Amino acid sequence: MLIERISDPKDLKKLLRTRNNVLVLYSKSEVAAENHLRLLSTVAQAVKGQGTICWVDCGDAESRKLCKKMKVDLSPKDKKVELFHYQDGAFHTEYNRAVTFKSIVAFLKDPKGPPLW
Repeated sequence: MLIERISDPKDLKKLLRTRNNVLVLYSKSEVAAENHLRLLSTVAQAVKGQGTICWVDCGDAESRKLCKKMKVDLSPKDKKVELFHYQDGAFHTEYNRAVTFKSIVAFLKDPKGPPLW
């Protein structure tokens, strides 16, 4: 399924309030996002009803403010995108496992209950 693009902070705010398992792809540019978007479209289909995936083009001047609000760091030269996971309306973690269909699907289906302490 299509990965929808968000630019307006109010729209991300609404998404995070209404969906409890959200992956946001923050990209340096539309071109930088291409390969990730191709894969994520298939992941989104596989997790329909369980997870929501969207993207923000931080290269877009009108989206820069949103990327800053969300604490995105795309400053490193070898980093094209950042994948952030939001659980129950708040930032949970940067995605840090393999960027593959099976891995991302399993991540979105895995319970992440409270820390052991």
